[PDB]
Amino acid sequence: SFSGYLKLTDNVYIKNADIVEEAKKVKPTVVVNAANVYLKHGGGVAGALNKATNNAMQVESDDYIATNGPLKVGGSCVLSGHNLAKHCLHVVGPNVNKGEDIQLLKSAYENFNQHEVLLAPLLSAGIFGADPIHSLRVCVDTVRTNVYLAVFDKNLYDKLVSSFL
Repeated sequence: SFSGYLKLTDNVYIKNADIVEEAKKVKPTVVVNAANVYLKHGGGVAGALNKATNNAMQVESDDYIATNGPLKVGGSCVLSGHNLAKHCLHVVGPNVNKGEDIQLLKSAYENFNQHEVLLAPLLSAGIFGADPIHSLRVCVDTVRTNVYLAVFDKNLYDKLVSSFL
């Protein structure tokens, strides 16, 4: 199972780790992708997860978009986890670098409640522009299922743990 995580609450755990390396190691039931509405996995966590699947995630995602259309900001879809997990829960957090409503971050985290256990990044953090400290607070106040957060940056991981209320 998940190893080396710091317990933040009854159900939220955190580790300084590369979510791709974490997914290949654990092969969890669910890995969360920091997706955009178009499922265009170009950069950040999405680009890294997609590159690990040798682009199979993008091929599957384009077929999903052709059939269903784009996701909503705050929404999600369950697709294959490929070589990383059983499933990938593609969750769209608001991208503040596109003027998207930061209040949608709670709706985005509510998608995690449909899965008993997940390996996940902090939603809307990184290239999505939101404050990662705010994202972690929304995560612990919204997610009731068991969430194992992988934070790539060591310096951000330390700031998140040392400032956690």
